Amino acid sequence: GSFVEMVDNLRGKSGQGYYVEMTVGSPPQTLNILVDTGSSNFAVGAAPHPFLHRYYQRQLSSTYRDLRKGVYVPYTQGKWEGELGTDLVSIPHGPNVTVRANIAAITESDKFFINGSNWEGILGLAYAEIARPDDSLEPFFDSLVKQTHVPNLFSLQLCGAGFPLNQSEVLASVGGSMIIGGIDHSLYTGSLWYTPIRREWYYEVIIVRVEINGQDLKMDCKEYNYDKSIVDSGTTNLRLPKKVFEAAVKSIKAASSTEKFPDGFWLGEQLVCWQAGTTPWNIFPVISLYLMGEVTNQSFRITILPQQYLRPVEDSQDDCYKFAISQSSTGTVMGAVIMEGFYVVFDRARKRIGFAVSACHVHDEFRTAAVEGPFVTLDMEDCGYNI
Ligand SMILES: CN1C(=N)N[C@](CCC2CCCCC2)(C[C@H]2CCC[C@@H](Nc3ccc4ccccc4n3)C2)C1=O
Repeated sequence: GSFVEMVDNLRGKSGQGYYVEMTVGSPPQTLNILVDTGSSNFAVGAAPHPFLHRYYQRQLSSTYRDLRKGVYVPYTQGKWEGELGTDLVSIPHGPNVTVRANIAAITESDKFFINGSNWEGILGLAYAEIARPDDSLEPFFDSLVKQTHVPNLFSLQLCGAGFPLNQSEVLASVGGSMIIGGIDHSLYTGSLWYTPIRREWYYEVIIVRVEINGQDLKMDCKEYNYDKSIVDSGTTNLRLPKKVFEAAVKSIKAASSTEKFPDGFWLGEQLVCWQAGTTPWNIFPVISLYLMGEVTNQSFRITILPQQYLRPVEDSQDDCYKFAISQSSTGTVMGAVIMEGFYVVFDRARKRIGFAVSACHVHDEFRTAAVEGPFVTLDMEDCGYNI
């Protein structure tokens, strides 16, 4: 129902990440931790780094336990390396519990920390199957559920401001909510619609249809989930498989063809600027992603606006944006810019993910983001990719 203690416990933005305050060790060491549904390790800065003004100091914690095991985590953009151990962990604006959890003390990294992000570690909220070095390293959420009476569910409301936030504003602003163990009804409007979690590794889902202003992209639905489709708060953009990206960008260009944008804009590399307040939202299409429903042959859709997929960036008094839709070779990624339109319920207990219109989504007087259903959709299991 209502979880006032956890409402408004996030800060940050799509491009630098959304983080929650946590404490580690005895006496407690306060750290800001990025909320990542696209990984499964609780990994924190444990050595000086130019982008960190604080880090976890294992030698100062009386409850620290050394697992005498290293961990090496390469990813696309970079890597993080560290030392495994356990310690007592709490979330000050969370449930009133303290858990004994695994912690990867980061001793080396490349393109991991973000300059000016105000976070010092990440909270891998996905399943043990993708935890590093392997699935025996119990993720934080699994420890939390196992050691307390917290229900096996969390929900995220990521609030994009709709305009740039400077260094001081982003520190003073409310970035959203992470509700641990429940659903807070003040964070959304309309109904919650649930899609099944296909498999418990990433929060994997199945997209069954895509529309650009009601026009069906008309691709074989397997293409939408090649090689997977995931909900990931640790990725900025809506990332699409190569072929889907090329078809979607062609359709988005055609719908907005009253204005021509350079190639670098469509490549998500270059900003586009309009005189203050004149952004022509109306020329850009809405994008609808239909997701497999909980009922056989039934789907629902989530609709996003250009206010979600045009990411506000400071240039001048102009209103500037980056195109926050990009190509992927590792399947669809519903990143923070998509999550900003919705209140997202990671219902681990019922192996499903819920979507509802966010009470904090950015819109205009003419259009709103939407979560609607049901729609008759056949052979949805065929939309899932295999091998
Ligand atoms: C997609 N994504 C994600 N959701 N989590 C990770 C790890 C994925 C797991 C998946 C299971 C297997 C192991 C790896 C880590 C990022 C967390 C968010 C901050 C980002 N930091 C970055 C990213 C890019 C950067 C580029 C330039 C400079 C800094 C940067 N900092 C790094 C990732 O790559």
